[PDB]
Amino acid sequence: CVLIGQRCDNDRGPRCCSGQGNCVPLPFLGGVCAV
Repeated sequence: CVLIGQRCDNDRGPRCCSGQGNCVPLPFLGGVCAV
């Protein structure tokens, strides 16, 4: 799992650590873990 400010992707991975943040999807960066 990845941490806040690190990029993630909800479907493909990676995904945020359960106590980190929600993986908010981003246009081209896939997503990012944010609170």
